[PDB]
Amino acid sequence: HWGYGKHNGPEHWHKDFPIAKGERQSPVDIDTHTAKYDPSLKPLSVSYDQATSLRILNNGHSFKVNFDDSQDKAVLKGGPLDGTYRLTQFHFHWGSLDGQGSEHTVDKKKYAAELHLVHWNTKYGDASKASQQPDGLAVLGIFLKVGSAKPGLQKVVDVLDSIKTKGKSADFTNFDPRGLLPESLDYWTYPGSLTTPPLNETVTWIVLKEPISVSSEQVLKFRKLNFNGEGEPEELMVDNWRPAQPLKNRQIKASFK
Ligand SMILES: NS(=O)(=O)c1cc(C(=O)O)c(Cl)cc1Cl
Ligand SMILES: [Zn+2]
Repeated sequence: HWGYGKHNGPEHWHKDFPIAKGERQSPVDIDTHTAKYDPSLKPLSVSYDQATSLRILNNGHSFKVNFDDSQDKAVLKGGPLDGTYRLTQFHFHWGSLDGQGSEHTVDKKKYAAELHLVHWNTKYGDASKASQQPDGLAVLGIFLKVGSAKPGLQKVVDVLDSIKTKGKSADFTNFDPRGLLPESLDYWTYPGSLTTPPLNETVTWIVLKEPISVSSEQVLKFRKLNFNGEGEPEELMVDNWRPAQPLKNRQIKASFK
């Protein structure tokens, strides 16, 4: 029932998900002048060499690639994290135009899209249990700007016409998420939430400073997806982003400079 339209969009979500007006909601605006360099952050470790992708799916609100997380294959450690977080899926948020699409903003600037690599704390055994714990999830967020093509994204864009409508899935094995990362692992970090219902306040956000560049042709392919199921009125899947939420009593910490 929830979505991104006038009648079911982010301003409505609080009726079914009252935590929408909570104390640690995401996304937020990252005020780069107010964020404090934190010398106690350990190096961030993105270890994706053994990642095992499975399937790609149109879920009616985004498209998602899932991974085999039955063992420690692709993990995130270090930075603000304690222990080991396993990669379970990635998805994206994007706009109708190149100047909007991202969920996080940087001094109020919106990027064309945002990649979320979703990970869960292995001390909780499974992703369901992890998603109910204050330190259960970690999302590595990566901004996309339009410019030069991103080669490591092209395999994703080329399969999207096989999952046009809600509920469609396709095989998506042997995909390497290392091809989605920028050069720098400089980041901002803060405690927050899922940006989609049920908006659980269980996420350590790690947002990279350096965007990746993607071509206009790559982002245009994202905008050909549909929110609707096959044989319903066609509604293009665009502007599937939640706007910035109040920071409230939270500090954003920077890993750099
Ligand atoms: N946008 S987000 O906050 O990364 C997020 C989205 C989803 C979703 O698939 O919609 C899930 Cl299950 C978990 C997280 Cl953590
Ligand atoms: Zn997301």
